[PDB]
Amino acid sequence: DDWEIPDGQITVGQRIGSGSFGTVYKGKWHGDVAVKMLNVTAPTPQQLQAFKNEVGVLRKTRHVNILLFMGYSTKPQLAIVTQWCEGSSLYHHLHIIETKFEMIKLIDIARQTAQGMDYLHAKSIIHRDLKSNNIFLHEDLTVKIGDFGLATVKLSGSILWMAPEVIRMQDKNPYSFQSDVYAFGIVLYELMTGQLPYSNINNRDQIIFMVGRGYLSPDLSKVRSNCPKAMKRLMAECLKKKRDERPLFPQILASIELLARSLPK
Ligand SMILES: COc1[nH]nc2ncc(NC(=O)c3c(F)ccc(NC(=O)c4cccc(C(C)(C)C#N)c4)c3F)cc12
Repeated sequence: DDWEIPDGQITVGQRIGSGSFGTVYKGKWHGDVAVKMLNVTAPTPQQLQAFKNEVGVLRKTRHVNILLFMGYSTKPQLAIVTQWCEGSSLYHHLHIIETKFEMIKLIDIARQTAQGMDYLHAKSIIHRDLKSNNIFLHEDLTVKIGDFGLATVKLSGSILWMAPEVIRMQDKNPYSFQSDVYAFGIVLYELMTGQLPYSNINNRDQIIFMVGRGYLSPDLSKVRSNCPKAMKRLMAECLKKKRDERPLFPQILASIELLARSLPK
């Protein structure tokens, strides 16, 4: 098939924020959309390989909890268009406006997110950057996973969600399904404590270092009083410092659809 969206069809609008490659604008193309572009006119053959990669990946995804890729554009500048999500990122809800979710909606946001990663994984896609910033609550329900980049709030990197092996840079390709599972674990941790990990440490390098040596890990004793003992039990199985001791998502997903089935009281 062809998803090439011809020249002049897209109508760029308000500037939303900086995207992986160029900048993300909220535009129009048969309804509101997001357009991520390249600001410079020069296609670095090392950048185009990336655009031609991102488009290559979104194209494989088609599911309620992954952001909807709707089409790409090569004509002036290179762009990738996704549906426009009305709402905020989970990171925004949790840590900025400090929204207070009830345990049910929480478990659910958790369950959708898991539901989502599962799909990406079944399609043999590693996300490599799952985190509350990249989890979008479209219309306040319906988790939408994507890699929004620097659009959405807040050489560097996002340290908190990296599993140790990653934070080390062991064998040049540290990333795995279990990589994601950890990132998911920290997300669980966020949902269950409304906080980010290691808030009492104000030194990035030390966080990187210790989380790497396995001297530091999330303080699980901060889980909200009413959290189900199985959510907490799962949280840890996901944040295991040993790559191979972590659960993959088909199990994670089920462990959730189980604990979510028994707690309306
Ligand atoms: C403030 O920013 C915003 N508010 N509302 C918005 N609505 C949409 C957008 N939209 C985006 O930020 C956006 C966009 F406009 C175009 C492409 C991608 N790319 C991806 O989502 C992506 C890239 C690589 C891999 C993957 C996944 C994880 C699926 C894989 N594999 C996804 C985007 F995230 C921004 C918005």
